[PDB]
This record gives sequence, structure tokens and C-alpha cells, in this order.
Amino acid sequence: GKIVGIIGGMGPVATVKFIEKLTSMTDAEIDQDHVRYVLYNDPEIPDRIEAYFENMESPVNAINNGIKYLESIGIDTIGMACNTAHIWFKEFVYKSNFLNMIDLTASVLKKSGFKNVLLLSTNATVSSGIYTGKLRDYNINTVIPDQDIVMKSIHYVKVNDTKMARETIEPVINGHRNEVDALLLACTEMPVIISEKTYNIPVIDSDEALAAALIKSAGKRLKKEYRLYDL
Amino acid sequence: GKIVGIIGGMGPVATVKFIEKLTSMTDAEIDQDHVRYVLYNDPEIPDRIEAYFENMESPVNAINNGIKYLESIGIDTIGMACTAHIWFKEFVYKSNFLNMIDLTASVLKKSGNVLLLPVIDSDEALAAALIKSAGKRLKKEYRLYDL
Repeated sequence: GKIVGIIGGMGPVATVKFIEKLTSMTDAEIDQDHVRYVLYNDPEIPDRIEAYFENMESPVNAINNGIKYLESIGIDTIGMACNTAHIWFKEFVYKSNFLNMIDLTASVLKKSGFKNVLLLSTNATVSSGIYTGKLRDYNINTVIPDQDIVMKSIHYVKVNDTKMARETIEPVINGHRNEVDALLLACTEMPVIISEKTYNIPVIDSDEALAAALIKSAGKRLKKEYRLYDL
Repeated sequence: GKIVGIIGGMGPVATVKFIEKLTSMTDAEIDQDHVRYVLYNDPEIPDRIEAYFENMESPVNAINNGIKYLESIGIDTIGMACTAHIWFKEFVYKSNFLNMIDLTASVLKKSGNVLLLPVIDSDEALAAALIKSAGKRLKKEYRLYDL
């Protein structure tokens, strides 16, 4: 019954969905079989797109304070529910096992056998090539959608206008159907409005890759429908 | 804004629902205008009164530990949703530990002999209180909860 640590707030709407998913992925008869966690939810962590492209405040210092507070009660597994913030992964300061969502997600993708995927992520995640670097040695066709449209959809999710976010991303998805075999959800806002049943296209969800790792580290059980994520 | 503290985990689904309510009640056009909090979610704190009486147990230690932890972060206000509220008078705290029942009662008498669940949500009363203490803004559609 180990307590795990979660860093969230990036953004708040996506974090709620992340915690919901973590709960729903857990195989629990009784309430005590669910994950014990401390969520450090700091939405005043500086905007990660402005940090990356516009020389504004890096999220590193705020994230590091969260890690420090989680580690102060002996939490030794922490996950951060934000793809884009992993651009700064080497600058985080931690003593614990700070999970890497990009690695876990890439490992899931490599295991799955999917050869052609639609990368749905922020523009910083695309530009930084953080997924490109991890997949380059694995022979996987990664298709980049229109970044203006995807970023518009992400913004709508962020203000919990899920209706406009769906309407916005729909033609992007449907337009790429013929050249991808799966959707790679690599922005935590995307799972708020997209699952496999949404478009009837397989999904590799970075939320679920991280959640599965946290569930395992918490000593809990993963539901078998999420077998793909059992790394 | 100030970081605030939340104790939850009893049960896990209700906790997610509470934090979703907190988020959707906050008036914010950008992420950085939302509420900063630390949520201590412990599903191993028993949810049934039968369990406590049977095993000569009490959630006082688990809640008090959570409180010490949140306070060690520098948190000045802590809210708990929920069965552990039965032991509210025995919790040990330095900070302001909000009482969900009094927040609820005062919302009622502020603009209004109630049917125990024209809709008042006990969750939203606590949420409103936490949003205020976090130095954040409450969406107008929740006027009724603004203490």
C-alpha cells in the first residue's frame, strides 16, 4: 500500500481527467484496493508553450518544488501528467523514481506494433522532437497534423469547452484516417475528448501509459482491458 | 494564489467528482488562474462506520497525519469532502480546517426544510470556500455559494 506522487495542473481540466482515468484503470473490488496518492496540482506552473518558444519562465522551478514536497514524506515514485513539460526532464531535481511519460508511452507504442500513427500533441512537443528522438530507432511512421488546428482544439479543452474542441479536431482525425493505424495521444488535453470508441480508431494514450506505471508502483492491480499498458 | 490542501480518497470516485467540481467552479481563462492545491487521497481510510466500530478503529490518525503533511507544505486552509467527519472534533490542526457541514448550513440560510440528497451541493459549498481561500475567482453562476 505504497503512496505515489502526481504532479499536475498542466492543465487543470486535463488533470481531472488524468485522475479519473487512473481510478478507472485500477482493478479494485473494495475501495482500499485503489491507489493512495498525493496530487501536487499547481496550475501556476508557467505556460509551457511560452517557455519553449517565447523565452518566458521555464516550468522547472515550480515543478522542482512539487517534487521536493512529494519526496518529503518518503514518496519514491512520482509521475508528471504533462507531455510538454518533459522537454525539461533533464533539469528536474529528484531523489525518487520520477517516471518519464514519454518513455513509457514510446515503450507502449513500440510494443503495440503500430507502424503508422497520428501524433496529437502541443506544437512544442512536435518541434522539440521529444517523441521523434525516442522512436527514431524503432521504424515507426509518425504523421504530424496541422499544428494550428490541434493547438486550437487543445485551447478549447483547457477552458472546458469540450464541444468546440471536438468540432475542431474532428476533420483533422477524419482527414488522416487513410494513412494512420492509430492515434497517439501525447497531450493530456486530448484524452478528455478522445478515446478508442470516439472515432473507432485505436488509441495509444500517454495518460494511460503513465497511469499504468503509477498503479503498478502503488502495488495495485490494472484492469485487463488495459493490457497494452502493462509494461 | 495560495496553495490549499484537500484530503480525499473516501471514496476515489467521489474525490474525482469533487476536484472536477472545484475546477469547473473556478473562473479562469488561462491555466494559471486556477486553484493551486495538494490533494492527499487515501482510499485506505475506512468509509463504513461498521468497519470502525468492528475493529476498534478511528480515522483520526490517518487524517491527522494528512493534516501534518499538508501543513508542512505551508498550507493555511484544508478542506475534506466525504464518514470521517464524524470525528471532526478530534482532528488536530494548526491551519484552518474547513467544516463542510457549517459551510453547507450557512449557504442554506443565506438565501433560504431541505430534502437530504432548488439544488444545493455540499461539495460545491466546500469548493467555493477553497476557491476563496486560494485567492482565486468564483464563476458567477455559483453566486449562491459565495459565503
